Amino acid sequence: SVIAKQMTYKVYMSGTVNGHYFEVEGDGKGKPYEGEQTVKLTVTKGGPLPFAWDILSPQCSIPFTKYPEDIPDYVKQSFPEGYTWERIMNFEDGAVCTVSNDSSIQGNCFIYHVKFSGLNFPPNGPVMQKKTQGWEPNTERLFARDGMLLGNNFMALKLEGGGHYLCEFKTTYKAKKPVKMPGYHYVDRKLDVTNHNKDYTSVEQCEISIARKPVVA
Amino acid sequence: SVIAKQMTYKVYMSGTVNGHYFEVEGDGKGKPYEGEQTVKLTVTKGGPLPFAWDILSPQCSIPFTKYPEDIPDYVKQSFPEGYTWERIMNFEDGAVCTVSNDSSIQGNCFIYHVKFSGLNFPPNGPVMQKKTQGWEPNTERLFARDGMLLGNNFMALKLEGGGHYLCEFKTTYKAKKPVKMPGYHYVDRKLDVTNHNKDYTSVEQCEISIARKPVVA
Ligand SMILES: [Br-]
Ligand SMILES: [Cl-]
Ligand SMILES: [Cl-]
Repeated sequence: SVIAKQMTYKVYMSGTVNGHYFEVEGDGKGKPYEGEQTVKLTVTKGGPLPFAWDILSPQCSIPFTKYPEDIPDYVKQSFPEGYTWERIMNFEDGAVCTVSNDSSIQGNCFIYHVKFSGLNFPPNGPVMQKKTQGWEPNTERLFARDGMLLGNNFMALKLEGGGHYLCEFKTTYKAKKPVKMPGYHYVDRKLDVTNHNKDYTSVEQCEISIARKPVVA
Repeated sequence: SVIAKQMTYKVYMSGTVNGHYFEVEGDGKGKPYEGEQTVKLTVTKGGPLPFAWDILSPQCSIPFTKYPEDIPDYVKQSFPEGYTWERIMNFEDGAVCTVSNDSSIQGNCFIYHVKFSGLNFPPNGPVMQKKTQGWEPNTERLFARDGMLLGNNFMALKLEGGGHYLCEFKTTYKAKKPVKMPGYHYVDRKLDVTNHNKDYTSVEQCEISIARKPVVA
C-alpha cells in the first residue's frame, strides 16, 4: 500500500481569530492502521496567541484512523491522489470558524495545508480569555453522500472552574478520486495536549481515532 | 424502588404538522433497568396522517434506559415526582419541530403527555411524501448543566431509494426535584417500527437504549 504501517506528516496552518493573524508548523507521526498519532506544533507567526490553543488542536489528520476491515476507509483509499476537507465549527456563544485543508502524500510523509478563519468569539468568553481545558472524548457521525464523506460531531471543551463550552462540528471530506463509499458509521476520538511551553508557542498533541459500527443496532 | 423491573406506560400525544392536527394514544411496556421497551400506538384523531410516521416515533420514554451503576441515572432518580422534556428537531431541509412532554408515575405505569408542533416541511419533501424508512441507530451526547440534563443527537432517517435525511435533536430533560447529576456520557439507541397497518393508524415500536462512557478515552 502507499500508506505504510508507520508514517510522518507535516502541518502548515495559517489563519485569523477575531482578526489576529497566525501561522503554525507541525511535525507528526503515527501508525495509520492503529489510529494512533502524535504531533508537535510551533507557532511560527503571531505568537503568543491571544486565544485558546484548543480551537486549533482538531485542525492539526484523518489517515490515522483505525478502520475495521468491514468498513471502507474513505480517506486511506483516496491516496496517493489525496483529499481535502471543509469544516464549520459553531460555538454555543455565537462564535463561528471555517477551516479548509488540502492533504497530500510525499513518500512516507503526509502534507496538510490548513486555512483557519475564526470570529465572533466574545472578548470576555473562554476562548479569548484562555479558560478552556481540552476537548471531551468525542464521536463523529459519518455517512456517504454524492461521493463525499459527511461528518458531524457534538464537541465540548472542558472549562476552568467546571462546566462545558459546546461546539458543533460539520466536516466534509472530499477524495480527489472516486473510492468505495462506507455505510453509516462512527469514529470515536480522544484528543489531548500532552505537553506545551508556558505561552503555548510549542504544543504536543496525542490523538486516538477508531471507526466502528453503532454499539446498539 | 418506585421503578419496578417490569413497568407499563401510557402515551397521550397531540399536535400539528404543517397545520394538520392529530392525536395519538399509546400503551407501552418494558424493563427499565435493561433499557428495553415496546409501544403500540393508535392514531385517534386526524388519521390517516398525511406525513411520515417516523417524525413521531421518538416522541412515544427515557426511564427505559439501561444505566451502569457508576453513571447517575437522571430520569430514574426524578421519580416519583417525575420530569418534563423539551425537544427541538432541526431537519436539513429547513423543517423544525418543537416537542414537549410531561412524565409522571401511577403505580407500575408511567404517564406521558406530549405536545408536538412541526412545520416548514417542504410539500414535496420526504416527510410530506412519506419516503422515510426509519431512524438509523444513534447516540445522544449527554451532560449536566444548571440541574438539567442536556442531550444532542445527530439523527438520520433512511430514505426510499438509499439516501439519508438528516435531523439534529436537542433535548432538555428537567427533573421535578434535584437529583445527583451525571458526568459527560452517551446513550446509544436503536428505534424500529416492528409492525404497522397500511396507513400507519396502528404502529408498534421497539427501542433499546443503553448509557455508557466514551468508547475511546
Ligand atoms: Br511542547
Ligand atoms: Cl455516495
Ligand atoms: Cl447541574
